Amino acid sequence: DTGMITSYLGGFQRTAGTTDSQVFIVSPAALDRVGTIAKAYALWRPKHWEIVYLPRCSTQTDGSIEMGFLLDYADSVPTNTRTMASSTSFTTSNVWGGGDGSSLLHTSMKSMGNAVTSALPCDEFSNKWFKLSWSTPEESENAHLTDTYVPARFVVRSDFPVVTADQPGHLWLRSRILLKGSVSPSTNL
Amino acid sequence: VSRPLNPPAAVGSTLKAGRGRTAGVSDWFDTGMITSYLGGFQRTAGTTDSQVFIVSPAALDRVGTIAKAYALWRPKHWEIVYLPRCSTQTDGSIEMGFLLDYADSVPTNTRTMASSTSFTTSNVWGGGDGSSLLHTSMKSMGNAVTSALPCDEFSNKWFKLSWSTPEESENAHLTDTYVPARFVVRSDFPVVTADQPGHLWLRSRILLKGSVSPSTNL
Amino acid sequence: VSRPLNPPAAVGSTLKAGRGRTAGVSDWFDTGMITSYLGGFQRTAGTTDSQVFIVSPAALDRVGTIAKAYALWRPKHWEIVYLPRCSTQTDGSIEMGFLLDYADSVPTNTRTMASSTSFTTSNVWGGGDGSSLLHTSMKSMGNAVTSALPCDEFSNKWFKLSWSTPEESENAHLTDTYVPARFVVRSDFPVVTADQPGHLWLRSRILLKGSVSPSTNL
Amino acid sequence: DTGMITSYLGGFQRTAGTTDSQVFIVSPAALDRVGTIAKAYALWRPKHWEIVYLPRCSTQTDGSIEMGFLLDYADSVPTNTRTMASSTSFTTSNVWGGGDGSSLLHTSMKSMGNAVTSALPCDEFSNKWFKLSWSTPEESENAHLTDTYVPARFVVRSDFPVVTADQPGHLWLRSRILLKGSVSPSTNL
Amino acid sequence: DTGMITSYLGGFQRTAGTTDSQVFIVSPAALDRVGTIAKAYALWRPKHWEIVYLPRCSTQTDGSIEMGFLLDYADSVPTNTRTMASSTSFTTSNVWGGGDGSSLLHTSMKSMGNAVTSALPCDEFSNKWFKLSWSTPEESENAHLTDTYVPARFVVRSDFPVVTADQPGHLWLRSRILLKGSVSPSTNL
Ligand SMILES: [Ca+2]
Ligand SMILES: [Ca+2]
Ligand SMILES: [Ca+2]
Ligand SMILES: [Ca+2]
Ligand SMILES: [Ca+2]
Repeated sequence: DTGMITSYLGGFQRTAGTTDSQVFIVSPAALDRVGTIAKAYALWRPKHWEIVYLPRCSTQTDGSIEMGFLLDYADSVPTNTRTMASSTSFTTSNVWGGGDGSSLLHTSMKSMGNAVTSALPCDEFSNKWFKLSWSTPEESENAHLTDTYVPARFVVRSDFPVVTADQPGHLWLRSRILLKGSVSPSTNL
Repeated sequence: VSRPLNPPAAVGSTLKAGRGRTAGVSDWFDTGMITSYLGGFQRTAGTTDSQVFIVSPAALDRVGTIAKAYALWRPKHWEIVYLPRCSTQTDGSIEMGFLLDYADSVPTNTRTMASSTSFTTSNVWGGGDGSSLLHTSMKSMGNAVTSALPCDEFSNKWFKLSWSTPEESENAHLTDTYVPARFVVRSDFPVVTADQPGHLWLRSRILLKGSVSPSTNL
Repeated sequence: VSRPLNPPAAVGSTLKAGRGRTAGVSDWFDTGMITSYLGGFQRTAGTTDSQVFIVSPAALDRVGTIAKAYALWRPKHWEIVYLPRCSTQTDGSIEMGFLLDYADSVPTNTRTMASSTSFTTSNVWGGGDGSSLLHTSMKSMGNAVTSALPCDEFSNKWFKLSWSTPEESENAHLTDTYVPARFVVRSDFPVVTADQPGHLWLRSRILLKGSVSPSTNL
Repeated sequence: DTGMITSYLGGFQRTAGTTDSQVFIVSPAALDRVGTIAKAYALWRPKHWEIVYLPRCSTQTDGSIEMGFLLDYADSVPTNTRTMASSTSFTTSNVWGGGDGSSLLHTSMKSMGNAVTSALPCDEFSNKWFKLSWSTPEESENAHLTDTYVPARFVVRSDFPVVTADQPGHLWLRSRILLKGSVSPSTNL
Repeated sequence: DTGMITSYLGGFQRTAGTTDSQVFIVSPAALDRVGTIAKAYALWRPKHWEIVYLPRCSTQTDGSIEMGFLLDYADSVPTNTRTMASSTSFTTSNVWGGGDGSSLLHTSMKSMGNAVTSALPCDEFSNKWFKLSWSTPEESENAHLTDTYVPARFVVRSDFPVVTADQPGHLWLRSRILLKGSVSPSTNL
């Protein structure tokens, strides 16, 4: 058991003229510390996987951010807000809100207050062991196949198109996972 | 007489859906024991001929659209009941069973069919008592002809709701990852003229979990 | 030791579905007070510009597919709440209201909009208190900016669930027979650059009645 | 439940190439008895799967044997001692020893003495059922897909590349599995 | 806590010089798996660090192996049997034996039989934390300084100077350590 670990997931990017839509595969692979530790193991299971958004913009900034999870790799990614609002653990807030979530990064408290978070319901995987993968899914790979080793996908969206591109905030991950099975990091793919 | 005003720099909010329902629909749902029409028992001329029914919520007509609002599902009970509707002068019998591996081949004779999971057979005009099992939660009894999928093997699994049918090009091993099982019905008596001596009713119960936009659900 | 046998001439049954459910789904359904996303408040450059939302279960994303399993429906409550998400330096206001006759024209100015049913207006950064109304059954209070359709006019009517959008060629009088009403949102302040200062949330409750196969439901 | 059963897995083959390692798929398919019995069932679960190495050579034979498991079909096969050592249930020993393991073939006790064994940690599959397959994984089959019906792969390699090919010992398997669901043997693929 | 982990330490190399002894620094740095895992932490503490020697040669091989630990970086490395015998956890045995130790690689039991092992007495570090280092001690570095971040040195030597260099056996490490404090792997030096 790794315990709760905080990882920088990436920034919240807003490209001009189009509504942003970043998709993150739920895997330790890319995480600075977790990714490294995980490489020495063959299997893993998510116990807690919650993303907390922290703003870095001015209160004058317009727009909101929308977050949620997709549990079937075959399901398509939401293109509008109404659709996004039906996803798992949907959360939305002004692009400048969420500052109260700061403490969640070094604590284990439950998201509360004006915190902007979205947590993957991990009860779904309490009996499964996923094989740790370090490669990106092929374009040609059948969705049903990918779904077998991808717990879920995390989606981040912008509610409306901006004139000028910017990065309103940061996406942080609080995760706790179980690692099992011995393998050489170099042979772990 | 006078009230203070101190507007914020901006106004907004933070939405986090999830009481246990998203967008007005529960995030978890149990259908309970329900009864619906599966299909008719069709008799034809080829011996190889058999009917195959994939275990999926898509088989439920009304329940189907409801399931479309969920991401995962699990079979808690899936039992087929055969109801005869023919003269007792009708020859032949019916054979039913389940195939748990999408890779396994479909039985083409009685000897082989008899080895399928929850196999059961009967003369085509038998099983009349089964009609009392419909719409009730009673347990099989009388000459009732039934076949129930042992759902204990899925008690830890969560299948993703898939709405498209498996292609030909699809590797059986892959199809097997999202298809709990296949139900097979066979006639041991090839007939000259096609007919339908009885019907197949489904007594099932499934769990639906995880919110998702119906239109994005594939 | 010996049991008598006296087979019938034929065997069969009589099925009559209808406990209060057909094919495993109730024949009547009440959603209760639910909350879902309607759309964003979009500001543009034309003055005539206004957004129109047709009152229909199709507006509910998850509830939509469920409704597809029913033939009739009735609005018991349909109220829109405006939630601001912008700087308090944002100029302009928002105007909302309902049109009860599909034939009536859409308002193009404030004077006219003000006469719509359940009309309400406010500066675009006002209505912050409305966020507490979401997911709850509380009643409007605080600076909450809301507009509720007086559903008492439909308490005897049963609308047929229609899934296709009204055509152009369709006579307004005809469209009016299956569209309870239209909700209109207008900006009084034309802007240089399009933006979205706030959002529109829907607090509703509808009744669904009558069993029907989802695929045949149009 | 089959109970414990001893099966001849094959011989330990030493050759001239370096990246020469034998790989066995964890499945009842090829087993003399277990294979026949399993044919009548649709699903299976490994409760115990342990390989015991037994010598058949002179005490003058140099070199050692290395065994271990790969839990992800996508992981690559170790090519040197350093990385083989990181496989699951890794074990190693000189090529002519391991006699204390012979009794493990009719007993059910645990590996002790100089016995050379490698036991797959089956607690990983305690909650799932695999569909019995009798065909060999296609060449073109996506590793991720093969992984779905292959519990694990067992790997055996030499550290001492030899001049003349030989067979220093035998690989014995003592397993115990659960079978579930009936199916006609001739239908079982 | 990493739990017990098996790592390939290297081979037992015999050469022509007499004062020829292999020296290993007690650290996770070079270990295949432990090294990767440790990279994500800033501090560590050895809970168990034991080396097991395993043969790979003919029973005709003459000579013996000697292993032990040096707890002070300033102490000199033994050059003969008499003084090697005084090292910490000293152990010795002929070069072709030690087979009873193979099971210690997947077990957690204690050295018994003809097993050849040397376990560092870790009760010495039960109250301290070492800062994980990944660089090799400078040549010019004062021994006293190096001693501050090196728990101990493990020494292996032959008593039988050979004519032709060879490798009679392998050196295996089974360790268990505690890691504490987070740090970015790429930042960890
Ligand atoms: Ca892997
Ligand atoms: Ca789906
Ligand atoms: Ca209709
Ligand atoms: Ca099979
Ligand atoms: Ca360091």
